[PDB]
Amino acid sequence: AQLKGSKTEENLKYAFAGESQANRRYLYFASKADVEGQNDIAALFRSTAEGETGHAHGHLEYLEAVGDPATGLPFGTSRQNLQSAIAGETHEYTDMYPGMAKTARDEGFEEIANWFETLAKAERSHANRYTKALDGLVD
Amino acid sequence: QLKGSKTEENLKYAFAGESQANRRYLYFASKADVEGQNDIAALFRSTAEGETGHAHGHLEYLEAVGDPATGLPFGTSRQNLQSAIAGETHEYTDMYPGMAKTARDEGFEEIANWFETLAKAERSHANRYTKALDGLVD
Ligand SMILES: [Mn+2]
Ligand SMILES: [Mn+2]
Ligand SMILES: [Mn+2]
Ligand SMILES: [Mn+2]
Repeated sequence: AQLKGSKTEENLKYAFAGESQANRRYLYFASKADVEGQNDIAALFRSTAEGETGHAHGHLEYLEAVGDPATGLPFGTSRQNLQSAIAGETHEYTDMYPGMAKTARDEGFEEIANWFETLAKAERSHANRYTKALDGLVD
Repeated sequence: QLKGSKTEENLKYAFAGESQANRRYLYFASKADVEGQNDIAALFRSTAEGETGHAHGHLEYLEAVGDPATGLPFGTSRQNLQSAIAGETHEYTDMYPGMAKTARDEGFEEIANWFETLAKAERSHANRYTKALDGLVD
């Protein structure tokens, strides 16, 4: 009866990840079609992407029962949502992207290493800006 | 070279995380919207545009090794439609039906019906992309 700990919980998280990536992929594909002059194709990728947004947000709604897939924290309210966003961003900029940059440099992918470092700096900016917003929140 | 490297796996993982971050932030924006937290909502939306740029940059690197969802070549509209159809096909023949069955076996009847609704949607998407590919003049 409890979603927490079930296979269904893991399935919702996986499906949420897949839906999220589908929207991003289809918008990338729309941009390619845009440049090529395939305007009907581009419009279809965009329309389909809107479906994937609906699917992802439906998955997230069920996952309110168990926590944010990125952090395990409760979500729903702006206060909660900001806290979760800050935790997630903090992980990305302190641990994830610097680690990925190091691995890339070690493997000989200097440009991709620099890309990962650019992104570490960007997530730090996002984390700081969300923390400012959380301090300014009136609820 | 990127294929088989740790860096390939990291780009895939980071692409998945950026994708989710955008979806989560827009979900959070809609919550803020209803609460009247309009400045908050705007910030979630602006941040979400950042995460689009991040994800799309990851994908550009992955053009060298294949679509993270399917393993297939992507780039041209023809390739992109082919990869989309393959992914959608996986979703409606395997992924969502399998998830529905598990949900039903665990007693989550509403979540099972949600997964079935989605299987049906992804089948519709597949069929519509196939129709577009049949019409593609390139
Ligand atoms: Mn979908
Ligand atoms: Mn960010
Ligand atoms: Mn990002
Ligand atoms: Mn679909």
